[PDB]
Amino acid sequence: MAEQRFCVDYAKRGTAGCKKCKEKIVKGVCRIGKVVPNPFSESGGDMKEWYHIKCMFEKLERARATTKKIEDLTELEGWEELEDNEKEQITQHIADLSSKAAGTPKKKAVVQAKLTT
Ligand SMILES: [Zn+2]
Repeated sequence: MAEQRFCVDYAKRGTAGCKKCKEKIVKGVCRIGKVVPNPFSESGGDMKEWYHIKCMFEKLERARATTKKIEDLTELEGWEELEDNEKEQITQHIADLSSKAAGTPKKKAVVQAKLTT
């Protein structure tokens, strides 16, 4: 019994504490909604939560490899509403989280840049 539903939506109004981090989702942040059935209450059948772009993608890097979630940039209900510019930012996360395509094997890479305008 493995049923998992994921959706893509953008923040519209109000702030919500994202899961897996000490932050909140405010207008201007894109979040994915995961609808899973919880075997505990009868009224609360399936619940959905919003995540950040690094929190949801960071969980995949730590989650087990045998199971994969969210493949490519066209396997979720919501990316169509997003815009081409915003879609490019989401594709970069999967390319950095997956990497290794032809000749670029890299592991554990972090950079700290500070620019002011
Ligand atoms: Zn977060």
